[PDB]
Amino acid sequence: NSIQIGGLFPRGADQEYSAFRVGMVQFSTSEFRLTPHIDNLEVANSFAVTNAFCSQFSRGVYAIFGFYDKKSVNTITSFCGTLHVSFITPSFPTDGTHPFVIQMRPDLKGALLSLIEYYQWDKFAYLYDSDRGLSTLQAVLDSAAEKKWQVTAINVGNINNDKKDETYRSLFQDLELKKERRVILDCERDKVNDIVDQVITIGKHVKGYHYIIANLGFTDGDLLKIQFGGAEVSGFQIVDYDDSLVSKFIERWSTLEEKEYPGAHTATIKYTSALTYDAVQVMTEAFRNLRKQRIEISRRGNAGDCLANPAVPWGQGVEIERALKQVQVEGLSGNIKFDQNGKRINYTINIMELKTNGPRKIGYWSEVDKMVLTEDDTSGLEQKTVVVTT
Amino acid sequence: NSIQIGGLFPRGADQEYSAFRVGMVQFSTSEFRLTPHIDNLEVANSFAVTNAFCSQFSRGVYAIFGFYDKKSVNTITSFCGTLHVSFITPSFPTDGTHPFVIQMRPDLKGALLSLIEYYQWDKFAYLYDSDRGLSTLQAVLDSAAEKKWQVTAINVGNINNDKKDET
Repeated sequence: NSIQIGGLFPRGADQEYSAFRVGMVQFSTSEFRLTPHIDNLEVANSFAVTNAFCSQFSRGVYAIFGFYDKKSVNTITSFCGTLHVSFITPSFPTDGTHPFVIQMRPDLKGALLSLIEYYQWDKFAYLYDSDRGLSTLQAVLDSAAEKKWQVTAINVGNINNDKKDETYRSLFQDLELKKERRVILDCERDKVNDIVDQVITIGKHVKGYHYIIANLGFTDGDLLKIQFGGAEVSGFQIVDYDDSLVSKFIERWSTLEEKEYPGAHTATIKYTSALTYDAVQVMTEAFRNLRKQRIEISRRGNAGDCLANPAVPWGQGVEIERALKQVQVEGLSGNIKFDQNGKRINYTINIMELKTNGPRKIGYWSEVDKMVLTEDDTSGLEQKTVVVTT
Repeated sequence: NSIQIGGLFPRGADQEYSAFRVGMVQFSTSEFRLTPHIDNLEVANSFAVTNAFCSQFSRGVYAIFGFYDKKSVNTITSFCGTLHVSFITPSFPTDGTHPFVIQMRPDLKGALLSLIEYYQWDKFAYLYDSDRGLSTLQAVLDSAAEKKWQVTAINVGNINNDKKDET
């Protein structure tokens, strides 16, 4: 049975869409083959979002995949929470527990506040992009009064792209008015690598400085350019390349055509592309279970206009939302378990540190099974020569 | 000439709507009398906003008055910035300089940061509601590193109304 699904994709993020098409190849079963309505449109303009939304709402699709802006999130949480259509995303999670919102990105503030407690920091700069919301900023400031932290938080998303060369030299000198050796960046991998090149411009990546990157794409940045710079860089990576299940994907991912699938032939991969491929695994296993539960949802465009006043939706999507939240499958991000609100649970975030040989895992964080350093390399039992400083 | 205008009003804010009707009495000229399309709807649900918006967009009104949530602001700035219809509000001002957005509330962070410099504070708590955006929080924190201020900022909008006595 051909299943019409949503196909929202921002323009230029086609590597994720390439990873979406791999999931359409990998997870196409003989029982059903999903029908994407692919719309390569802008994500910041909610007018552009809603017109692509209501057209796919006129299609009567059963699950919509896409990204969202912090502008377009209050559009999607309003419509999908009302029009009873489940939405799947790898974007940054919503604060409000909105129904019909499934989201592939695990929360990072629990690992992040645990990481500062590991490094035992007391005063540190916090550069953040405003574009992914300010919840992690709200996360660190509530612990800042609690753990007595003098956080120096400065937004960096306000800088226009035309003169983002002089402003950083003004910015880091203002950081050197207080001489911060402890910087937590929070940006997209473009705006990460922009500010990284600004650190290399001012040269303050020597030993003594410390840098924490606050996205899942620790491997997605330019690791080599400050691999040997001197400062200590520690971050979070969800895409554990050490796993054979991940490696056999990369054995298939890197051998793809780069011209047909842009961004595929590289051995690395964005975590957003990884969560896009994992989302197809969840969406297939859902309709593999709906075909087993035999809840027939055969809709034409009875949904139609989204301007129906009032629009009363077909309530079988509620159980579709439930059976999506009943999915517990493994993936590239480990185990994928959901709550009743669409947030991910029973996951594991791998703490990575940039070393001389490259990135390096020191341990892992999970939600209640919290940050455990992992070590072995000798398996203990040695003499342990006690370093006596004097 | 009867001029059709927008009539968005959140429910329970009818004292403002009462003050709107006083202006409809006070400022009705003999040249023209404005035609409100009054919609007493929820402001947090952008689906409820857009349906009242597109109905008044189906009216072809020339200027829309209302309030907005921090949820519904990215709806109005998207549509009115594209559909070329000017919007008038007393709500908290938008960060982005969006066209077709007229807003009656003057900015307060310039007076507020000047007030702290008057009282000459160095460390102070900052309790804030998240509902009007976080721009004033961004305003004080950019001056906090600048003027060496140890601001203790704690959101208070996260507390539910059922147990807002123990928290």
